[PDB]
Amino acid sequence: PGSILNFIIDSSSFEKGLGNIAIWSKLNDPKLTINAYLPLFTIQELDFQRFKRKSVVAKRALHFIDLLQDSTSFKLHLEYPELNEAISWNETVKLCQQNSHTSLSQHQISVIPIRFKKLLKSCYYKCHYKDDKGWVLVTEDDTVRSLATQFQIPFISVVEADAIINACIVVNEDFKNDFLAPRAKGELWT
Repeated sequence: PGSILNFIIDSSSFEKGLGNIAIWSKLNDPKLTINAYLPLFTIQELDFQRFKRKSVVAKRALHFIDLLQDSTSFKLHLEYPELNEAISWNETVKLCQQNSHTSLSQHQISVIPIRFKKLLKSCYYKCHYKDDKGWVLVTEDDTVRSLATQFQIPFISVVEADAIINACIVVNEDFKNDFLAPRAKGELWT
């Protein structure tokens, strides 16, 4: 029948799960397609981690993303930087207010850091804004996970995305150490 996974990949998923993503990028399955969407947030936050926090994994992640060419299954898509600017914040905020029974105040919305607002707009754009359906944010950051729940953005972790991909090929409701790509490390139920 042919399965198709639509993932929005966070900055922290690259930092903690670069090894997992590099393994997905080489998948050659005709009955599996992974569309990896990298919002402006992902590149900007990896750049911040690299230059401001001096992260060696953020640099490795940026070099990998820069070289990465599409596979039979793995399709990379980087969000055009100006596209994020055209997404409405007022429309993005409706997801938090309207259908969310547990909501945030008008002030709690305004204090959300600029970078997370950009990530939320990309998530609203792919998940709620109206083949290219079932967009799920792949994240390893808890402050991102709380905001995704508030704004009704479906999300999964790298180990969860791994077991989903693994099934498609599940239900969940020291020089040598530094050389290997970081691998994500919870437990899934079947």
